[PDB]
Amino acid sequence: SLLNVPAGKDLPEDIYVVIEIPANADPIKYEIDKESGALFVDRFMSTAMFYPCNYGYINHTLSLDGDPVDVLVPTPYPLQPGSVTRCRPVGVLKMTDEAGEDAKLVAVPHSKLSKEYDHIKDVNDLPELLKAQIAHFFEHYKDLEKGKWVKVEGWENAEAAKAEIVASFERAKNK
Amino acid sequence: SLLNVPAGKDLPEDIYVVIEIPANADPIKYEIDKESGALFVDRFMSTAMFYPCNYGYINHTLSLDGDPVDVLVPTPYPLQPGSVTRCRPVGVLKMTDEAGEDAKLVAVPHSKLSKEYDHIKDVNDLPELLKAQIAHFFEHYKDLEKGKWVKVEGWENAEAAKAEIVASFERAKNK
Amino acid sequence: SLLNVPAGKDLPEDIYVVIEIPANADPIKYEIDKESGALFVDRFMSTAMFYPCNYGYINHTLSLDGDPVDVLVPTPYPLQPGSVTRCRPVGVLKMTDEAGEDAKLVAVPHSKLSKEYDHIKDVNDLPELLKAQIAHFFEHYKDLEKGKWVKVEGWENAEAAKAEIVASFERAKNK
Amino acid sequence: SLLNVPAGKDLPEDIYVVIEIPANADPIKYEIDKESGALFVDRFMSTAMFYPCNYGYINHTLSLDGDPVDVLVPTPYPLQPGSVTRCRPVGVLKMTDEAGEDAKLVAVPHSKLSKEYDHIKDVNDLPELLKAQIAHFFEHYKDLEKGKWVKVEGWENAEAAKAEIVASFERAKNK
Amino acid sequence: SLLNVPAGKDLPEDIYVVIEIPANADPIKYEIDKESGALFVDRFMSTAMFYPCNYGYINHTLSLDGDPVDVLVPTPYPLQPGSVTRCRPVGVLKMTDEAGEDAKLVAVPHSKLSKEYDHIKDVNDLPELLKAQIAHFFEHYKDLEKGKWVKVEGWENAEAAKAEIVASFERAKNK
Amino acid sequence: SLLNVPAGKDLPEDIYVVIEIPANADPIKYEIDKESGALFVDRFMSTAMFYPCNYGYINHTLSLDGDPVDVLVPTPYPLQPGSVTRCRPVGVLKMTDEAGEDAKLVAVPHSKLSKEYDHIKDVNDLPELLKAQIAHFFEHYKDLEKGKWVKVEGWENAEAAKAEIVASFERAKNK
Ligand SMILES: [Cl-]
Ligand SMILES: [Cl-]
Ligand SMILES: [Cl-]
Ligand SMILES: [Cl-]
Ligand SMILES: [Cl-]
Ligand SMILES: [Cl-]
Ligand SMILES: [Cl-]
Ligand SMILES: [Cl-]
Ligand SMILES: [Cl-]
Ligand SMILES: [Cl-]
Ligand SMILES: [Cl-]
Ligand SMILES: [Cl-]
Ligand SMILES: [F-]
Ligand SMILES: [F-]
Ligand SMILES: [F-]
Ligand SMILES: [F-]
Ligand SMILES: [F-]
Ligand SMILES: [F-]
Ligand SMILES: [Mg+2]
Ligand SMILES: [Mg+2]
Ligand SMILES: [Mg+2]
Ligand SMILES: [Mg+2]
Ligand SMILES: [Mg+2]
Ligand SMILES: [Mg+2]
Ligand SMILES: [Mg+2]
Ligand SMILES: [Mg+2]
Ligand SMILES: [Mg+2]
Ligand SMILES: [Mg+2]
Ligand SMILES: [Mg+2]
Ligand SMILES: [Mg+2]
Ligand SMILES: [Mg+2]
Ligand SMILES: [Mg+2]
Ligand SMILES: [Mg+2]
Ligand SMILES: [Mg+2]
Ligand SMILES: [Mg+2]
Ligand SMILES: [Mg+2]
Ligand SMILES: [Mg+2]
Ligand SMILES: [Mg+2]
Ligand SMILES: [Mg+2]
Ligand SMILES: [Mg+2]
Ligand SMILES: [Mg+2]
Ligand SMILES: [Mg+2]
Ligand code: NA
Ligand code: NA
Ligand code: NA
Ligand code: NA
Ligand code: NA
Ligand code: NA
Ligand code: NA
Ligand code: NA
Ligand code: NA
Ligand code: NA
Ligand code: NA
Ligand code: NA
Repeated sequence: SLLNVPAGKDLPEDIYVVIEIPANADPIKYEIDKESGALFVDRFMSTAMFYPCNYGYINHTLSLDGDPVDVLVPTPYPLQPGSVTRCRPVGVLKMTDEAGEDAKLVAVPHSKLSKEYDHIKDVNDLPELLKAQIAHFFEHYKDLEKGKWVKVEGWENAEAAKAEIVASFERAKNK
Repeated sequence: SLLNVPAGKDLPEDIYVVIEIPANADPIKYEIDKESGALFVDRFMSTAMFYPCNYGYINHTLSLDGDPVDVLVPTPYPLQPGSVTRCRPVGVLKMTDEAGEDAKLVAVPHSKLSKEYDHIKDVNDLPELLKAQIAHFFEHYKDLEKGKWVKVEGWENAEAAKAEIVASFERAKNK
Repeated sequence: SLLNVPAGKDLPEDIYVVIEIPANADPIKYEIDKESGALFVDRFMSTAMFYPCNYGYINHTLSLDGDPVDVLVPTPYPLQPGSVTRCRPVGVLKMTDEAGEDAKLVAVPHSKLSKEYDHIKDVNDLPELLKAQIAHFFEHYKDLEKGKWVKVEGWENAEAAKAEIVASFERAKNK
Repeated sequence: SLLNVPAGKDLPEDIYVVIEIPANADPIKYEIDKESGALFVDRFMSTAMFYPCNYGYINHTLSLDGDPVDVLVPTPYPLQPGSVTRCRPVGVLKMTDEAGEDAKLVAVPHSKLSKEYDHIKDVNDLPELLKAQIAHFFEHYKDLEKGKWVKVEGWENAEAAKAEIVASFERAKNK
Repeated sequence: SLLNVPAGKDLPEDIYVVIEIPANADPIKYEIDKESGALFVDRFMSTAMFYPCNYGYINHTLSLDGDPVDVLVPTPYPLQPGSVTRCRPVGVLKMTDEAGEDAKLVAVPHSKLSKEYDHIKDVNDLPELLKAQIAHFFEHYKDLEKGKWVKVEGWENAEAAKAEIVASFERAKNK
Repeated sequence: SLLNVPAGKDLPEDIYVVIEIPANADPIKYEIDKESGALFVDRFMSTAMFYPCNYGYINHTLSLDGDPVDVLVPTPYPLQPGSVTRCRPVGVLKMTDEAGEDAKLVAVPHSKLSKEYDHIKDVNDLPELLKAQIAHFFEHYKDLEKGKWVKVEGWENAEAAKAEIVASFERAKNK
């Protein structure tokens, strides 16, 4: 099952991300169901927005929104929902939503998958346009869903991302 | 596994549908294999037709064609094969095929996924064009497959759909 | 050429819309060039948004942004850029942008193309979700493009849409 | 303009086909407008069917339905609406519809474009499945459009196709 | 799980192939992970090439590259990654790569799925273009990945393919 | 017509490129016909390769292969065949093919369309992977077409690209 995938080969620098939503896809918000491992439709998004990157989570982690910690993974081509990608964290967008605090990690494909992202070492190496698109997306994607809301609080660096990974891996572990 | 998804949160009004074939897709007829939970290609359809809605089944049900009961789910965008959608039954197309009687339920995305279909309470609220397309599809999609055939017998309302769900949930339960 | 297509068979109730951008497409903002009739890339949109409907213009009209008046056309399936669709106006989103006032008409496929939209007679017959998505789109799609901006000013009815069509058809005519 | 493309390099064996509808596409029935050369939406098809091959016409020809003669062109990948393909006729499906008699030619990509279809010399060399799909399509695609109808009358060989081409090229020529 | 799918209904003539990569897809090289059954991104291919056919493996087999034996499956439409197709072997491209010897079987959809490939009995019945495309693909797809390499050694017939299947099914069985 | 588009707003630094083939598309080699302006299928490519970037030409130029000079344009999303993009030359891949010498320019979207490529000033600023993919593509895409061949001769800088543009604009001008 997708429930039995590790958090990573060597957390926090070498992680696996389970993809739920491909980059640039139709506005279907899929989420993996914890007990079955199946991809469920969480909702049909109301705004005419798309995720700027592939979107998923790190297995065996727990955030403060009651879900595994969330990751954006830029790739040259969109990934399949339910697939798993080896990546390296490079930054994090801090934010809270209606279900609790809910950081959005950015992790790039691992060097072994591709050399394309090897030059992205830290958050300042991400394209400004991409970071700005990601922030705008999270600021606005819930604008038409009553009872769903966001506070975006800014970008933090790879060490912050890594600290989040470690802390979420510790959370699910005695939870 | 997709074999461990419930029939629904509160059958028959609140169901889960496992999707096998997206709306408006290529003519590959996928079916979930009961023992592995995998998506198998059942066949390459011979007619140049597509399913008017996403197509799948309710887990832990049994129809008279030896398969779980079949459901059509209209959505704004096609769903992924193998994904699961929470829905609400609104009508049923009665029909029989070569493998035995084989009703085609229509269920719309649950209000929690989207408000888009909340106005569809019963079968008369479905668009006439959509119902007519669905009936035509089932009347003709097997026209070029020898030994596969259909008798479409007309549309019935949400209570009939719900009765079918309950009865199929009872069938698999002592089968 | 696409420059020689009429404004419509019987303006303002029966119009032709030249499509520039399909619904639910990649964020490439195409515009027809007036002198060549070719589809040019105006820009690569910076926000992660898509047009909720097909988007184009009525030929031989002139708005206050120096362009033909702009139209959104809902369809069951996205249209090809450069194609032309016969439609019927049903409402208008009033708004201004950096290039001047710039109304966004909504027109549905003509009955002769499809009966699907015949029940949409006026702006109140459009789905609330669709109208809300359209307004949100225009409110936010320029949020990351410096020097591009929007003031959305609300929805008006089919007669207002029709008055706009007539007035823009008169503008280009002694311009 | 697409109005100025020849009927072919050497009719009837070497023709050009202007494509209006790609194979396996969404059910949007495009038609080139004779006076503008633009692709217009003729209608949104009501049945859940797709064209088994790319579909278009031979320029500077005239059929008995008031339109240029119609051609199906099988290709390995769907063609773009408005593109032009060099082909070789191999057979014809005879049929009439509401607008008058309306043969459906089949022509394969010319050897110069690809060697893939060089083995298809005549109608008996077309796959049986493809011919059967084409006939079924034309038998049924108008089943839900009132006032549109078809009589399919069977397959004829490459010489018959070629005779049709010549005769339609003569028709438009003193018409 | 995809790990519990059989090698086939009646090996070697009747096999199941688990698909990892669809025909004509984006250059994402997916591989099923043996212990989780999940689809992992193995790498982002560096060359601008696509697989000429759907690509996957026979479960419960073991090749000399440490992986299940690899199969190409031509279909009329691309298959979903993670789906399973019943097929019949018709030939094999012999080759070695950096991970060891690594034959590429070709197997066509079983007659029960479609009659389309029933005329392909042996390797000489495959289109020359398709075989040539497959060989060229394997000759060149690793050209830009350092440390990945190929020696293509030519085509062999259905009996050779079948012998490979049997031998790989025996290998994993006491391994 | 696409024949009446300028070479550029201010050649050679500010050019327009007419797109014939989108990036990452199916292997249909379209070419604009000079006398009609229509997109014709030149051929169905035999290798399983795709263009790494959008591909087209500069109007009103003439190369030594008897065609307008050829340009690759990287974009975030593939462009429509027949569309026109404003760009800035940054480098050139020198090469000859069977029809004569045939340089492949690389030009990035103009700053006015997007700021994404503003950091690419010269050929050394292009990603190494992209340049390597482009060279490999041209080295191999004709490998299965008899009588079509290539000699790739290496990368040259933006000034070389610009000199090519100027010289081709002069060639068509007294030709
Ligand atoms: Cl773990
Ligand atoms: Cl930002
Ligand atoms: Cl249950
Ligand atoms: Cl009906
Ligand atoms: Cl007019
Ligand atoms: Cl609104
Ligand atoms: Cl002619
Ligand atoms: Cl037939
Ligand atoms: Cl087995
Ligand atoms: Cl070969
Ligand atoms: Cl010029
Ligand atoms: Cl290079
Ligand atoms: F989450
Ligand atoms: F079933
Ligand atoms: F405009
Ligand atoms: F016609
Ligand atoms: F392998
Ligand atoms: F060229
Ligand atoms: Mg959630
Ligand atoms: Mg999450
Ligand atoms: Mg959240
Ligand atoms: Mg979350
Ligand atoms: Mg079945
Ligand atoms: Mg079923
Ligand atoms: Mg059935
Ligand atoms: Mg059934
Ligand atoms: Mg503009
Ligand atoms: Mg406009
Ligand atoms: Mg504007
Ligand atoms: Mg405007
Ligand atoms: Mg017609
Ligand atoms: Mg016609
Ligand atoms: Mg007709
Ligand atoms: Mg006709
Ligand atoms: Mg491998
Ligand atoms: Mg393998
Ligand atoms: Mg290998
Ligand atoms: Mg292998
Ligand atoms: Mg050429
Ligand atoms: Mg060229
Ligand atoms: Mg060339
Ligand atoms: Mg050239
Ligand atoms: Na998309
Ligand atoms: Na909200
Ligand atoms: Na489709
Ligand atoms: Na049948
Ligand atoms: Na899209
Ligand atoms: Na702005
Ligand atoms: Na399609
Ligand atoms: Na009819
Ligand atoms: Na593809
Ligand atoms: Na290599
Ligand atoms: Na593609
Ligand atoms: Na060659």
